[PDB]
Amino acid sequence: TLEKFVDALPIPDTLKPVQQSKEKTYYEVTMEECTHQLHRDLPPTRLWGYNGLFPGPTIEVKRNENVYVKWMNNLPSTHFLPIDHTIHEPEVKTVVHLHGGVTPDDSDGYPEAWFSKDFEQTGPYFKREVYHYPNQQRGAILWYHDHAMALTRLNVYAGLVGAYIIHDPKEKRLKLPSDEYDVPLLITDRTINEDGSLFYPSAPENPSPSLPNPSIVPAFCGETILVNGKVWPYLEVEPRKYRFRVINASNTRTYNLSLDNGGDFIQIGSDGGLLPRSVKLNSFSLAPAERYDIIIDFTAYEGESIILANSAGCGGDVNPETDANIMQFRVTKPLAQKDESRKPKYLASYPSVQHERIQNIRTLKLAGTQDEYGRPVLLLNNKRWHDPVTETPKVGTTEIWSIINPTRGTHPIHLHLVSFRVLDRRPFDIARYQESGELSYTGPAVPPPPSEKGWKDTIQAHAGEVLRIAATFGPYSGRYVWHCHILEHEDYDMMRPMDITD
Ligand SMILES: [Cu+2]
Repeated sequence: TLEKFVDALPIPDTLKPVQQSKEKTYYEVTMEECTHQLHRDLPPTRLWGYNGLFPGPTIEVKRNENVYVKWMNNLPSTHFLPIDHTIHEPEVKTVVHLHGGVTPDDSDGYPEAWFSKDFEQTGPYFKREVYHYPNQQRGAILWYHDHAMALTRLNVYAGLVGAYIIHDPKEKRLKLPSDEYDVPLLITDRTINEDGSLFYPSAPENPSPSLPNPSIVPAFCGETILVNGKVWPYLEVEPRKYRFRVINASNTRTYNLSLDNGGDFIQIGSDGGLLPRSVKLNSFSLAPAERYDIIIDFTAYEGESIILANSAGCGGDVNPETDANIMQFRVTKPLAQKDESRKPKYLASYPSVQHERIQNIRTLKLAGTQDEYGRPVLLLNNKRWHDPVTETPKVGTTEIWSIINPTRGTHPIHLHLVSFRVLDRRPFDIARYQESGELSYTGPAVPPPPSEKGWKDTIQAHAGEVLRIAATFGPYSGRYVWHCHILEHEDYDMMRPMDITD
């Protein structure tokens, strides 16, 4: 296996606007096939990258900054990963979703608003080439990635992911670590062939001859872990406080992170922004598309090498020599200045200060069926993506969504547009629910832990539990989506339209 910790962690450069004035900032980002070396001992890997970079450039904006991004497809007309034509026109379709963005619907990256190279062909919901992000929302770590219908798992795996940070100047007074000391960590698992090329399965193992070829698989677990486009990298840090924006940009894999010197993380933020109170943690779970905004204090660890370790399995127990490792910090960089940063306990208002009336309660089941080839098709409420819309909240109203998961694993559920509150999780009798549809609880409700007392947009719905969240659907109306963020599930067919009506 590749030798761990021999390449430095790349820090993606911050994108510079093509045009900028007090009234508007305009960016251009072009999707290109490109080659980059992913590890010291591999030949360069062919990838698809935003501005030909993997990951894409980090975009940084202010709260309320009037931003435009023209996302362009300059990719080849043929894909390089295995396309399964039986699950759903040009072969290569792309569209960019700013994950976490409070965004007008035609700029949200709807799966059917895709475009081919140079916008030659566009999907039925395409309206515009240049996307608009008003950023009228809390400071937070967002990220952007491909969202095209039936191809998201392939386009994202090819390398189409990047970070986007909204800075709210009202938070500057908190003195959180900043600038060179505020570093995004985009984690992506991959399997790489000897010749350096990416490997993505063209079918399940044990391929019944009843399967199409290629065939979609229900989950992808990569053999190697990359951070910011390098396999098991190291980062040299100064012995002081750093802020890390940790993003899970993997197709399926969930991580459970810790530090091998027993140090703590101080969580300061979740998907939707700063938590009301900082939270000291020895470990945390991070499923696909979730973000943790954390401080690590290396002050007392000068000279040490500390591994950011992983204990979550993917298709099996973790292997101590490979996927149990994410990256290595080396506390060997001399201090450039006094550490004037802080790790305050009091960070922001509690979401619970809000007292919205509950307009509606929706009950949603995570289910599925089996196709003519014997494969599982995962479905939200047993509806297909193409079935008539059923999730139709009224603009400005607040709803409780009750997500029932009778399946064997966790599904990370993402709602577009909004961030929401976690109310509680409660275990139920699976067999009974499956036989009769009756929901019978086997224990009391459990309120969220501190890490989930703030705002979330992608939320783990564990097996054998009902998860309740509360969301206010606004400020925009229109057609969005909600879906599982295991990409292999999303593309077949665990995604539904969401109409916020006026
Ligand atoms: Cu799922």
